[PDB]
Amino acid sequence: GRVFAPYSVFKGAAALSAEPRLPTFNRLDSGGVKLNRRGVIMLTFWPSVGERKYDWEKRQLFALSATEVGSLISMGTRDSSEFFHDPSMLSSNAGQVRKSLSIKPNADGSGYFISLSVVNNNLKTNDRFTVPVTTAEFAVMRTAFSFALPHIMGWDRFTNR
Amino acid sequence: GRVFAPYSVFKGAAALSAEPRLPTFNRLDSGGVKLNRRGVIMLTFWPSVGERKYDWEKRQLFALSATEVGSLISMGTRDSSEFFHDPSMLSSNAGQVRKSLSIKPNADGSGYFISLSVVNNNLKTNDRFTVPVTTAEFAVMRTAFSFALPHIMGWDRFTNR
Amino acid sequence: GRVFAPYSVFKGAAALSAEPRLPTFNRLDSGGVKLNRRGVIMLTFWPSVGERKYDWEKRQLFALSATEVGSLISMGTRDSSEFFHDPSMLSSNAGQVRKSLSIKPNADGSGYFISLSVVNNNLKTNDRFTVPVTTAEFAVMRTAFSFALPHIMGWDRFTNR
Amino acid sequence: GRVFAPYSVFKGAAALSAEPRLPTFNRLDSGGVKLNRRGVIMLTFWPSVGERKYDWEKRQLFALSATEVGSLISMGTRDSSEFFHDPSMLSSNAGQVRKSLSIKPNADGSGYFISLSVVNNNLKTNDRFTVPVTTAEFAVMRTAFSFALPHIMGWDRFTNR
Repeated sequence: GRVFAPYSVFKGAAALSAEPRLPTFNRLDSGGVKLNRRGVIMLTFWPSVGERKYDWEKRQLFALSATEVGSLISMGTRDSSEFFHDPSMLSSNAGQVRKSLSIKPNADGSGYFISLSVVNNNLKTNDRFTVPVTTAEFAVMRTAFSFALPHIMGWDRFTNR
Repeated sequence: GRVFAPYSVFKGAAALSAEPRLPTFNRLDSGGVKLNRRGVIMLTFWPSVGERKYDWEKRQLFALSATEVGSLISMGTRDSSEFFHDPSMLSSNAGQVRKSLSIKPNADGSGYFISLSVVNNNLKTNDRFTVPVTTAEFAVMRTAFSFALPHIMGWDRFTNR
Repeated sequence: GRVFAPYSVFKGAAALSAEPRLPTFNRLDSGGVKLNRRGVIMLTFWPSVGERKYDWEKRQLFALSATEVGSLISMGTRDSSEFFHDPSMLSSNAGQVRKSLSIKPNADGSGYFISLSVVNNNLKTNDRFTVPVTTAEFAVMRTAFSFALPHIMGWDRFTNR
Repeated sequence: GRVFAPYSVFKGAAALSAEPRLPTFNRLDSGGVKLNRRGVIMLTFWPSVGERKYDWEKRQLFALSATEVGSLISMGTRDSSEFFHDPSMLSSNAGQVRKSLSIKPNADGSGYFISLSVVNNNLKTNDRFTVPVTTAEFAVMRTAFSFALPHIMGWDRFTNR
């Protein structure tokens, strides 16, 4: 069933990985199949301990929706994006936990910094994992994300077979 | 058999969705299969009643042909398109019903307005559903539509398997 | 076995269609499969007789190789290409028959003219089928051809399945 | 099992070919499958002996990683790349053998030169295979490599099926 093949970037302070998560479908009794739980592109950040040694137990995740992916793949050399996620957004527990993912270009255009910030007011913690990403590394993402977008949207269920 | 996974945009005045409809094939007796009923990318518009509440019963559709899709995916930030459809085009009942879909950019380049106008002289009605679409949302469409184009054209039947 | 789903453009003087032809493989005894007869993108031109009536019996073909496809999909608004094919190229019967396909832009950038010229010195004939192609129509080709390129190259045989 | 369909360029001094090599997976007992041995795009160079006659026995290989592919597909007309590979990189036998692949544009922008240099201090040899590649030929590579990137990354294992 399960499948694992993330694209990973391992840098000085932290490690970064990315993988699609396909949407789930509830087969209706009326016939065929219907899309249920949304697909995303999952990003995982985690800290470096030893030199090129990382603590997988301190990992934090950030799910990119289809639209956030569209925003990413349409970034030029000089562009930035910032996405803001509250796992408990739109309720009383909103504000307790805030995740913000930012993607900023270097002044020289030699790549980007992809940073995940996690503020937890419940646990009283404040984490920031930053991973530099080269122009070529980021090209791999745009291309792979672009490939995966239709799949996470469930559009690959439309083939003439 | 059937498959449902539209990409949807829900805004103030109306909701917008899009999904490929694959072409149909009549298997000839001579052998193989032949393309019959054309594929399109189907757009569905429908009105907002309550706040983020929409009336699916007042929905109107607009089928984009392969060529109209090509026109869409090749739109720059500052481009516009207008497509004109008469469900009874090229007969006496032509003019009775007119659908026009327009896609116009915002002055600031923060996205587009995608509007469906429906004029029915038979029922004496005049409807206009407008849905704003962000740069990123529109990027999702171009990419998904681009992915689907070969499939709606029936070209995916050409794989080495 | 066979599969038919060309993309077609029907204009004043002639009709134009395009479809991939997949490569053939000779399964070696040593194991697996090996690519044999090359894939191409086949273009078919044929004359208009009545208004929107065409003579399929007077059709002429032009096979685009992978590299010619690469040349096509990488054409800008103002670009041209000309391809020259001798069905009996590189022998004594070379020169007997010459096919040249040209793709030229309109001055206004509203599209292209795609023209097939066929000179037969054996039969003493000289044919020229010209078909105007809009910006959007040509966008459909670039996208569909681009999709098909890996398939006609046989690269789709490399999937993780 | 095996599959062969390289894209090949045959020129004056040497021949060049390219083909994806898919990644390998070790099916875990816990369930599903996990990516193991990395995918690459394999380049093979080999010398010309007679006119359009080549010595396959003197071939040298250069494996492009996913990231090197990303660097390639994101090359403009005026760009260059150089990749440096030591088959025994990061050990005592490092430096014994060095492979460098370069891709340089022509002054006129009529294409590129793709050159593999192999220095072997063990055997005391110094080889350089150079193959000119046209704009259109290089367009075929970018497109085919781009198609294959997700497959060599193992992302095609994520389809809704």
